[PDB]
Amino acid sequence: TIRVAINGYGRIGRNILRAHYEGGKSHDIEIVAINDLGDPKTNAHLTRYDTAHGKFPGTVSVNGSYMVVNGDKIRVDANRNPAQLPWGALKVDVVLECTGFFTTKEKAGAHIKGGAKKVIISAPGGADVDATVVYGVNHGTLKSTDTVISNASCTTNCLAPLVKPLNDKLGLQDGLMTTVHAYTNNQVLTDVYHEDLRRARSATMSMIPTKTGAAAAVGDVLPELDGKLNGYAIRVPTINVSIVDLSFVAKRNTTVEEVNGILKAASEGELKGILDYNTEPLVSVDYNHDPASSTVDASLTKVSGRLVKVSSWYDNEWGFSNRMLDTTVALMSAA
Amino acid sequence: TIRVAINGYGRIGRNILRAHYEGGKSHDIEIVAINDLGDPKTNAHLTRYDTAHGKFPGTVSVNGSYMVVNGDKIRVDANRNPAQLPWGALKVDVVLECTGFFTTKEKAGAHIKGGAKKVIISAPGGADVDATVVYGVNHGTLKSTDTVISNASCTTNCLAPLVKPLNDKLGLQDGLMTTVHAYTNNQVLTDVYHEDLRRARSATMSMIPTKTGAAAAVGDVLPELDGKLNGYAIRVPTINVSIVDLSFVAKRNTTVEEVNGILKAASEGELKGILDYNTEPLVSVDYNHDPASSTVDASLTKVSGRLVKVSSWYDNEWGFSNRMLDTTVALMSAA
Amino acid sequence: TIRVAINGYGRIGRNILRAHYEGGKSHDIEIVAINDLGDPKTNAHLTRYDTAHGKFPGTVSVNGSYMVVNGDKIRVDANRNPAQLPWGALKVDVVLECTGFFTTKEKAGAHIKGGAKKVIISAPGGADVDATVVYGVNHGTLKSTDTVISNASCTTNCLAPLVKPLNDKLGLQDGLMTTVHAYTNNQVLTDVYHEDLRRARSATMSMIPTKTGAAAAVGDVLPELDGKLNGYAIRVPTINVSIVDLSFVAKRNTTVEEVNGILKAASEGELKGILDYNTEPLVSVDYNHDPASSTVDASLTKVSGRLVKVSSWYDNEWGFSNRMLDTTVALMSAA
Amino acid sequence: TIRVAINGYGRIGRNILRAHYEGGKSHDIEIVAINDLGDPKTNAHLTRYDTAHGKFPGTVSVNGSYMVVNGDKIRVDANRNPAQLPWGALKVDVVLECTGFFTTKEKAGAHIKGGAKKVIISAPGGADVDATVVYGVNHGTLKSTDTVISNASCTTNCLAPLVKPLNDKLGLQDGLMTTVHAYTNNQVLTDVYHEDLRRARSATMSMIPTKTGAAAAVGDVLPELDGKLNGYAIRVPTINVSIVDLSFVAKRNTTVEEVNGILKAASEGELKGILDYNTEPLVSVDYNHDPASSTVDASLTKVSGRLVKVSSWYDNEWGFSNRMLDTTVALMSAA
Ligand SMILES: [K+]
Ligand SMILES: [K+]
Ligand SMILES: [K+]
Ligand SMILES: [K+]
Repeated sequence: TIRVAINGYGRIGRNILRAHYEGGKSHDIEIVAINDLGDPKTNAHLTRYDTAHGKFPGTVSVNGSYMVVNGDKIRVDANRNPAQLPWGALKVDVVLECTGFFTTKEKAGAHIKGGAKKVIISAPGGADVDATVVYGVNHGTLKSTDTVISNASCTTNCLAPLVKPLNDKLGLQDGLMTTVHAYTNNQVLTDVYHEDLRRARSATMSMIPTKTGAAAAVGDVLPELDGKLNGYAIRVPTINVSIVDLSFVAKRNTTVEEVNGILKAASEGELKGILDYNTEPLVSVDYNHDPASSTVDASLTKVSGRLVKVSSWYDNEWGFSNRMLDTTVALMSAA
Repeated sequence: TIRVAINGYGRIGRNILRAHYEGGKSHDIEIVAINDLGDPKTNAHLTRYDTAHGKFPGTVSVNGSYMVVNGDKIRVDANRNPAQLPWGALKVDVVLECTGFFTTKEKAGAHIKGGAKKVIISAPGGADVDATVVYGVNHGTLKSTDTVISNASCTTNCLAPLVKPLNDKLGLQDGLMTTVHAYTNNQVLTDVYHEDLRRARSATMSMIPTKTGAAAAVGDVLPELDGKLNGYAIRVPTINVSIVDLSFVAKRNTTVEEVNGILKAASEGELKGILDYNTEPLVSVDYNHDPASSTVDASLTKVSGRLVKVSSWYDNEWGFSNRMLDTTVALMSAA
Repeated sequence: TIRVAINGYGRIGRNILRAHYEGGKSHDIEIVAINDLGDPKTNAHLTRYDTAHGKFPGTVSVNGSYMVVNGDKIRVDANRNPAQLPWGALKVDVVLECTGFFTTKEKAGAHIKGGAKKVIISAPGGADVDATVVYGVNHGTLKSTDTVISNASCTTNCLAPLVKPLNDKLGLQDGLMTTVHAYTNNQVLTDVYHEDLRRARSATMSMIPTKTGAAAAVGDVLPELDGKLNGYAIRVPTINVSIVDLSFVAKRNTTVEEVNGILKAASEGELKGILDYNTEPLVSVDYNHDPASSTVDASLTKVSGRLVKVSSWYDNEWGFSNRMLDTTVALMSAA
Repeated sequence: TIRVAINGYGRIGRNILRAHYEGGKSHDIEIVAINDLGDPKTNAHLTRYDTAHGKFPGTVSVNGSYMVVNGDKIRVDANRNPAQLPWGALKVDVVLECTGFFTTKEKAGAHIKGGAKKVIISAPGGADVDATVVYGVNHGTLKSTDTVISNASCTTNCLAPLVKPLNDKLGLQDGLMTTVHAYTNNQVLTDVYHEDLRRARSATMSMIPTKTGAAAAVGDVLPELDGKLNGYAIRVPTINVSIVDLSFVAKRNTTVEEVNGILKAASEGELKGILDYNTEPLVSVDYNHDPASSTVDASLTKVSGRLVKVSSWYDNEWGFSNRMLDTTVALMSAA
């Protein structure tokens, strides 16, 4: 069994915990501790009830210094400095680092002082991390000696599984992405100070362009495409679920039928359970609580010369939460 | 002075009337009559007050068989058959056909039997129309012999002013558009029967892919690009304002600086007052009630090899409304 | 077993069918036929997928002249005239009349000429109906001779279970209700002609006062309160779930503790399964897909002298849907 | 001239500045300084453009240590501790305290150490404040010796002008209020930690009950009604504009016509420019940017016995912003 602790019990941390229990604990992982500065009773209530993901089907109680989930006792801690946390005493294998304040190997190193063996950052990492992984695409690069890695971003986890089979079988010369994306808690209800002058504007009333590193990051996970992809995001008024719209130049002449056929074979083979393929006339809400990293909408595929457009749906919370569990097992199983 | 009547006083007709009066009657036009089947007191109320476009800054009174706007008496009629309308007796030069029921020349010709000289359809027309016009791009195609024309669509009026200068000064091999678009009254509040199984789903809770012919229609306006463009729409939860996202393959090597430079020059020259150019960090609500057909957002332009992305904002109601007035003048001035 | 047909397969009809199957067919009822003018493949699609109520957990197939739900074959018809429908040949006991076009006994009686035994209208009925029922409150008024009845409205089914115990155990002199209510498809996305000048305005951007007869209608269900209640609705930007806010004058001195105690006792006794009682800090989305007619929010109760405020949550679609099944059984069991 | 400084240039502070300039500087006030910790260029941009209130009609520049509005140079400061601000050197008469961190006379006293003469808190104050004022209702209580006062809340400023003429002419025994209220930046986009377990829930998807002190606070401004009013708020998915729904027991028998007549005479007399009276079929958006404290919607008035319901619209940002200017003049003019 792999012993995990969660640092930061915000949305990402809660959704990782719910994905573990709702899926019947199918990974050989036990969550043994959570560190968060909030009231444990408040954090238990937000585990039981959610707007986007509905009611948790199991049981949650607070009992002394523990939160008890489906009978499992999870130790609740509250310290700002990971060097002071009892990770060694609790025999923690992997800390899932979910606060956003420890995104370099230098900073995530504090968990190592606390006594944990390894760390997975739930976000893009600095240049000093040991690896950046999209599960299903490059988790094979991991080594038993890696100690701090990044699980990339929600958007990179949708785009990379799309790009890999297309580059392998057809060839991608250049590509430009737009992600039409749900709002997040980094945004605002009504206009107020923000570091990003566009995100300072009401998220509920507008389409809001914003930067994304996801297209450039595909170069970290597929080095053969470094520098060949770029793009941006448009934040729109929905609570959850997003879509990648990828336009690319193919290395040879092709058709809608060939492009869709490549993606379909990949969803049934090397990328089964990560990349899905759909032909039904669905809308974004139908993908809420869908655990896939990427689902191709086959009806939207277009080809004009060597210019191709493909589109893929993703639950930007739930896909990524499930992959954090997969990457945990891969990291601890690496030779 | 050109005497104008409006057939159909829904959102399109009311917005044309409001654009005429709010802009200070800048066009040498008088609106002399409106035909509509609804209660004139309800239609006056919806002229005074709107959610998207706010309160009309002038005055509106009902007085017998007239609606009086800023002192001008406008005759109100109610007849389903255009051949029976008194266009001849009221000396109507141009009918703006806004009902959606008369979109071919064979059907719209009924207005001419009623006594009008010319008809402009506020939508894409049938294969039998005399012309399809995007004002600023191809209004010079118009002839004094033309009697029934189309003003194209809101999306075609955003896209064609972008592609004209880019094709002229650089060259377009192939292109694919996504328009991220505000919902309209063809959609639904909560799921219910619809001819389109995606538009049958709540407009307020999802991103909803749907077809549009606007990219292909650029071929009617710019014959040199016929067959080289295609695209689709994604409907999202906003009440008004949309964005065109165009990905295209250039005919030679280029840069972000050159692409933006071509667009800025066109905005200051031949397309002044139709294509605008913006470098500020704005969001969709800032373009509400902006009368431009197309505003390039210069900060969003990307280039990867010969693959280029350009993005342009449009008020999908107000830009089109103002162009209907411009096209009226062009039709009556044509040699 | 009671054989049931549904006339009108809009949101009301689909939600009745879904309540029957999702609850495990708890009522001794079989749905044998549906009459509707729309394409059966579209109606099957909208059964499988909904925005407000999510994905149907079972299976739906179209197969000739049948829609097959969890293996049960349901005959699909399409005829505007109920007298021409084969209710006699299919041995239909009760027709649930859900089109909105047959709300008097004189009109709904056409189903009986078609061969059905009984009709229940899914809305307030005309002055000629045999009864108006809020299940749990007055279903004991029903007689074996009754043939066409009304199930009242969604709002009346929330209000009447509150006022019955309060009048019985304390006494109500006078009362005034505001229901703060989710939008419906009678409203609009952006302003356009409507018979009601307030509902002509965008539902997504405003609070919109509108009339309702639901408070006065309590007099049909509880004759002792006839003339003592009135009220109105405020429509707000949510897709589903509403709240009744009732202010009333008690017939004697009282306290918050006594008022809440009366309601809690009723929820555990005579109104069990119809009126619920909640003390948790929840919000409207938590009551989506809750089948209760009325849930008292105990934390909100206020008393100032003899003036009392009580507030109650209701899923305006799902509570009513489940009550239609309860009322079907009561009608066929009446002595 | 009264010399004013603004402490906190959030929404309340910006809207006070805009109300001064947009109204043509009709009060004899000059804004001489702003203290805020943000980038002055960002704060200037948010003065030029707003989602709810649209574009500022004037000019705004940043020039060294000043923000220049319509030609007026306003000194920009940035210090957390008001004791260290140069209010004395700048000869400040009144600080408009808009941060939410100085809501007691004890804390607001730091501005007095800085050298300012007086302070008005833009919010409910602690028990130690010299006065709590609703302009038009009780500004007559102010004395030349008062140094720290409260302008009450947005909701108290709507409710008090409603209650005063009704209590004066008819008599109010007891009253209970519900305010159906726009969301604010204290709330969240998607569920996240909050001190209030209901405000921790997405503001865009739900009706959210929450506490309000506004009804009890009417007792501070009209001591004859202390203890006779109570109520709560329901936050709903709109960006701005709210409504007070007041239910009360009148001291004698009355009618709809009498109640409306009392309110109409008050809007034309003692409360002119503070309480307005409307008979048109309007919705919340039509009241955006309306400077009144309270506008009675006469069509909504109901009477059942001695039980009365009256409803009043308020722009919860703009009404209050304009009253802050009125209260400033009253405070400095007091004998
Ligand atoms: K934020
Ligand atoms: K529709
Ligand atoms: K409608
Ligand atoms: K907040």
